[PDB]
Amino acid sequence: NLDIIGKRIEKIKQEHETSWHYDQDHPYKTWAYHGSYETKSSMVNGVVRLLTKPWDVVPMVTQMAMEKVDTRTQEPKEGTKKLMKITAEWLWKELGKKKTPRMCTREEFTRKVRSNWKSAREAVEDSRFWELVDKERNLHLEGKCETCVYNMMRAIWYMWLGARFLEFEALGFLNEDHWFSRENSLSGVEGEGLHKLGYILRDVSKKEGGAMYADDTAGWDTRITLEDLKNEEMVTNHMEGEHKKLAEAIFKLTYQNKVVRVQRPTVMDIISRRDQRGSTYGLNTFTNMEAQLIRQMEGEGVFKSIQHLTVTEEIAVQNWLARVGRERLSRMAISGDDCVVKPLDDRFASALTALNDMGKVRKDIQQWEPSRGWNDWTQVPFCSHHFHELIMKDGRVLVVPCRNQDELIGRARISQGAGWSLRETACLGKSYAQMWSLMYFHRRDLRLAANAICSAVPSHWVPTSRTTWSIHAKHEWMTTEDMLTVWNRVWIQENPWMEDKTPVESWEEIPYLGKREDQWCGSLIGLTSRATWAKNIQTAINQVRSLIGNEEYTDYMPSMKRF
Ligand SMILES: COc1cccc(S(=O)(=O)NC(=O)c2cc(-c3ccc(C#CCO)s3)c(OC)cc2OC)c1
Ligand SMILES: [Zn+2]
Ligand SMILES: [Zn+2]
Repeated sequence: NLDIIGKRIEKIKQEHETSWHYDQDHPYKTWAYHGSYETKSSMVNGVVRLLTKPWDVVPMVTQMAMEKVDTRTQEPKEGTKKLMKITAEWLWKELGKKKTPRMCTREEFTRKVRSNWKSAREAVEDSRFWELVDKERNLHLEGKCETCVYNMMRAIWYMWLGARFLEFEALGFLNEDHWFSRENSLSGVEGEGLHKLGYILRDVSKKEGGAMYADDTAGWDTRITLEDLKNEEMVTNHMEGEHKKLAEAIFKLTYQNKVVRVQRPTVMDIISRRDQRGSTYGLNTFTNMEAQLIRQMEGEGVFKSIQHLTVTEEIAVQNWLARVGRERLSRMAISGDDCVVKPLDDRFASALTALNDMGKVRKDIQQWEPSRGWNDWTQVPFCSHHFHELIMKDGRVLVVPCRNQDELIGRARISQGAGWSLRETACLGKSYAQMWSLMYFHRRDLRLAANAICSAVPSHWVPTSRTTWSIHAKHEWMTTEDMLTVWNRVWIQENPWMEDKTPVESWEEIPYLGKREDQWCGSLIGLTSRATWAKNIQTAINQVRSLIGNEEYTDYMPSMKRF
């Protein structure tokens, strides 16, 4: 307890000696309280809103712009703990077969910050920051920590740049070298991209099995146990030398014994705990892959009880893993806490003992109620999307991503942060428009609104900011290259599920969902407000061009049949 975290608490105490006190009436019960000290934007994107007038009266769009971490998860039973250890050891070996753990560099970290002190850009350029990094790194090498403290604000657990670099240096390889790519992990989807997720679910559906299960865990990061953190730590067994010690330091000193600061009505509390995850992707994917294989084992009756595992059962588990483990991994699509599983049959639905005992209690369902599966891959939820099968005029088949259209419009109408110029606002509007042209072209209102935004924003202005922080986004729309060329590269040329590589010559060859399907997924097609908007779109485009000024514009509307 106090030995590993003491040095971090001491520094905070000395830094705030004047204010430092032990508040006897604090609201902590699961977190260890140490002391407290005294202490001290969802903006609308006007370009997008002006070009999406019918949605000004749609509440689901307009409303978008307008301490549940102090819980304890019971220690799993001895059998669950054996199941997790056997599975985690097996899974790290499968993952390491074709990959080599390595340290990530200052140059790679600098390359990241230079894309995505008052800024990380400022600190990374200053030699003194790297000297502070050196002092922290040398403490880690002898099993000590002084500055790796989380700053809470779901709750986002921030960290100082140097603590982030040390974490990235030791464990960045998991993401940088694609350990959870579908090729390497079989269940993983890291590096795939939203436009491949649909084809992966259709491939999973081709397997013989029961329904497709896609159970959400209620607050996954709070359900990460010490047992999970210890099982994830086993990746150090595949490392050597300096790398091995640095990674063991991140796990033991910053993950298994964290020091967190949080503002309370204004005091700053200094709390600690051995479990939970600060809200990485790779480690959540690993542990979810492990938890879902164990559920598959239970469904298949590999073991009878979680309370304890029989001498023979432990062998049966190891035999199951060597015999069918990889095939069972391939029945899954897992991205952190997001999962889709197509098990051997429907016994999985009621295989809930190990799942609940691991702490991965399902959301919006009673603890012992059997899961309700999906009978069609096109109905399955995955990473806030569902997927449609679209047949092109030429017979080729696209598998496209989709979500309720109000969510898409509501999000594009939001600008995050302060001090944006009209040019930066217009350029973020352009990033959303090009993202829609690439991913959601099949939605009538979005292809129209996207062409309107691209017609209203100066043609050579470069898309800015980001439309999403999703790890599934590859940002192909962040360019001034013609979007028909980008569409052909993404959907035809580089698409492995597309055998015929004939390019598309116009947007008119690119299909939409059926009109009724489009309305079902939130289209305003058929409404009077929408017909007026579509008919008078040049007027809305001109209003924005007039606000931006005397610039060079292109009319993208005639790429559509009606225009
Ligand atoms: C996570 O929680 C959030 C909460 C609020 C806001 C937001 S957000 O606006 O920042 N993002 C999303 O809502 C969102 C976006 C995507 C993608 C879009 C385009 C992609 C591609 C490609 C090809 O290169 S990927 C995605 O894809 C699965 C998943 C997403 O959400 C789960 C996120
Ligand atoms: Zn540290
Ligand atoms: Zn849809």
